Amino acid sequence: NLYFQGKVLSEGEWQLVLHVWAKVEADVAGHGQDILIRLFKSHPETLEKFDRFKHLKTEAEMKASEDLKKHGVTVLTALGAILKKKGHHEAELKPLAQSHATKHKIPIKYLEFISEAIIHVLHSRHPGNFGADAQGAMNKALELFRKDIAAKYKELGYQG
Repeated sequence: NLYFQGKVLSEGEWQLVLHVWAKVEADVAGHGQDILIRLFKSHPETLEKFDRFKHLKTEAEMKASEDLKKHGVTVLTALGAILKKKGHHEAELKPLAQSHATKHKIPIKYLEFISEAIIHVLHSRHPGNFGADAQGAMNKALELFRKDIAAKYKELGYQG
């Protein structure tokens, strides 16, 4: 109801992003599993950033890992928080960039990898709310996020 002006994307575009995301969060453990599994299959190097379960090899192993399922929820709910700010996310990205550029060393290229994964799983599970316009909107939102976190990376001297 009560209007809340976002940035970069149009109100239209934000609404498309948020409507899909509501479907994601309605089954957040299931989507996070699909998305991380896709990420690890497509780009195995990323698996190393998770010490707690880099010993996983098969999909079946991935599906049974309660640590991987927990991290799927962490990443999706953090990203949902970010998207719901509709671009107003400087305070959210500060701590995220802090831990990611320092304690973890996650390069920008890897956020691109997970962006592709997110778009692939949403396209596959959501024909109703992830038509071409919703996917164009979601791509703009993730690009905005990656551009902004990269800038925070530069502020921290991290090559990125």
